[PDB]
Amino acid sequence: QGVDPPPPPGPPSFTGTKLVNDADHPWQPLREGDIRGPCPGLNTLASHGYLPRDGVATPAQIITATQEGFNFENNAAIVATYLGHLLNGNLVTDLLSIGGATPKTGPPPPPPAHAGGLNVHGTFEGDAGMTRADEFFGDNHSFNQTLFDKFVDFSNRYGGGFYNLTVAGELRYSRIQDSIATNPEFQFKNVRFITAYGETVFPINLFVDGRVTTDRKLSMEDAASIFRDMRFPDDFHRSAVPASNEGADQVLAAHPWVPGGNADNQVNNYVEDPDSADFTHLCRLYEFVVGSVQELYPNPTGILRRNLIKNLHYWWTGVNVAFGGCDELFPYGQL
Ligand SMILES: *[C@@H]1O[C@H](CO)[C@@H](O[C@@H]2O[C@H](CO)[C@@H](O[C@@H]3O[C@H](CO[C@H]4O[C@H](CO[C@H]5O[C@H](CO)[C@@H](O)[C@H](O)[C@@H]5O)[C@@H](O)[C@H](O[C@H]5O[C@H](CO)[C@@H](O)[C@H](O)[C@@H]5O)[C@@H]4O)[C@@H](O)[C@H](O[C@H]4O[C@H](CO)[C@@H](O)[C@H](O)[C@@H]4O)[C@@H]3O)[C@H](O)[C@H]2NC(C)=O)[C@H](O)[C@H]1NC(C)=O
Ligand SMILES: *[C@@H]1O[C@H](CO)[C@@H](O[C@@H]2O[C@H](CO)[C@@H](O[C@@H]3O[C@H](CO[C@H]4O[C@H](CO)[C@@H](O)[C@H](O)[C@@H]4O)[C@@H](O)[C@H](O[C@H]4O[C@H](CO)[C@@H](O)[C@H](O)[C@@H]4O)[C@@H]3O)[C@H](O)[C@H]2NC(C)=O)[C@H](O)[C@H]1NC(C)=O
Ligand code: HEM
Ligand SMILES: CC(=O)/C=C/[C@@H]1C(C)=CCCC1(C)C
Ligand SMILES: CC(=O)/C=C/[C@H]1C(C)=CCCC1(C)C
Ligand SMILES: [Mg+2]
Repeated sequence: QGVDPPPPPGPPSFTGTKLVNDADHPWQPLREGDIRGPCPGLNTLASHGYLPRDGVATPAQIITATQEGFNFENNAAIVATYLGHLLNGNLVTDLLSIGGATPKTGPPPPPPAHAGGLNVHGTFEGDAGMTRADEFFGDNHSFNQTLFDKFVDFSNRYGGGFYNLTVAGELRYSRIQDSIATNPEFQFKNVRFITAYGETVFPINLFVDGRVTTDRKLSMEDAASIFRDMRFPDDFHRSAVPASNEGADQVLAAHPWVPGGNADNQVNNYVEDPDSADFTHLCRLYEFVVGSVQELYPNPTGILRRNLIKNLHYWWTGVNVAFGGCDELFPYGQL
């Protein structure tokens, strides 16, 4: 009939570096029915047992896992997790697939809600990723070796053979250009415009060993291990401080860009969207998403309504800090 979803965990008691690739969290191969998706972070946590190995977890489990495994900062964890859950999880069972559809998330919600997992395209997951191809080309979740080869190429050209912040700036812009030129459904606005910059610095801030204090840069071996194999480097120690999107601003400034998309189902036809969220108008992202949730859940009642209200509030608690103050919306009133 359903779960009563608890408020998100706070920060971990211990916030320093530590061994995360340890005896209690061994890499193991996929079994039948195990789910993996477009996020190398969650994928690696699932394959080392920080998350359930089947790739289906509660919001609370995702938050604690991203903190324990990578020292992902608490508010950033709350923003990403409840965003993913509101749009893509099952609010009644309190379960989110880190990939595609699975019976493991329980009885489906009323359409047009889906609980289809992080693989679902168009409101959260979107285009111009580093190691995943645009959904237009048929597969938005699998590792793509051609794209990884470009990641290596750009690390060679701009980072001495390593991925660092200079590489991130160049690669991000170049991936946007690829999508403009080849993807007539290319969209780069709202949630995706914001997340696309953060994702490019997560490899630097979270995938580089926390014992590296200076000149933080990711080897291609470590990159392949995580992005392709869902495996922590040997002896991997997490970031020494909670972290998330530090430096994303510099990535944007290296190649200024404006939210938008290819119009009228044509390539090389990128038109700006002045209504989209951007980095000086973050609250629009909050409003946009609450709107999206209303489209998914036009008239909820009972436990679904109750759990929607709670999850929306949980998300707001993170958003309010991360976005620097947003007026809470109450599309379903109060409890
Ligand atoms: C990601 O990874 C990449 C790769 O590892 C990393 O890239 C490094 O980035 C830093 C800076 O961001 C680079 O270091 C800087 O290089 C600047 C450019 O250097 C060239 O030009 C220099 C300036 O020449 C002057 O003088 C000549 C006359 O000789 C004149 O014609 C010119 O007009 C000009 O006025 C020159 O000095 C330099 O040449 C020396 O060094 C090279 C080795 O690269 C050697 O071959 C030469 O023989 C010579 O010894 C070069 O050709 C440079 O301007 C800059 O200088 C500042 O720092 C010094 C040292 O601290 C200060 O004392 C000085 O006041 C300057 O302000 C500096 O050295 C570095 O080279 C990059 N490395 C590579 C491999 O590309 C990114 O940073 C990473 N990203 C992140 C975020 O970490
Ligand atoms: C892994 O991920 C890569 C990258 O996303 C995927 O490969 C891309 O595949 C698409 C579709 O097959 C390719 O797009 C097509 O490009 C053609 C020409 O592009 C040239 O220019 C680029 C540089 O900008 C070169 O890199 C490239 O080699 C080409 O020489 C166009 O002719 C195509 O457009 C036609 O069809 C569309 C669809 O309706 C129309 O809108 C157009 O008007 C037109 O008629 C098309 O866009 C793309 O170039 C590939 N990129 C790379 C880097 O290879 C892989 O599919 C994926 N791998 C696996 C195995 O899944
Ligand atoms: C906390 C909850 C998290 C959620 C819900 C989440 C969700 C997602 C989603 C949906 C994508 C795909 C983006 C797209 O195609 O548009 C993605 C990409 C990514 N995530 Fe996560 N993520 C989370 C945490 C993390 C953590 C902790 C890390 C790093 C340790 C991480 C690193 C990345 C990276 C690097 C990508 C880009 C992959 C690529 O472009 O090749 N994420 N994430
Ligand atoms: C929506 C999302 O996943 C991430 C948002 C970022 C956070 C958490 C803080 C500052 C910059 C951003 C607003 C892009
Ligand atoms: C913090 C920020 O700028 C954006 C972060 C997102 C990205 C990049 C992918 C997974 C996690 C988020 C959904 C928070
Ligand atoms: Mg993507």
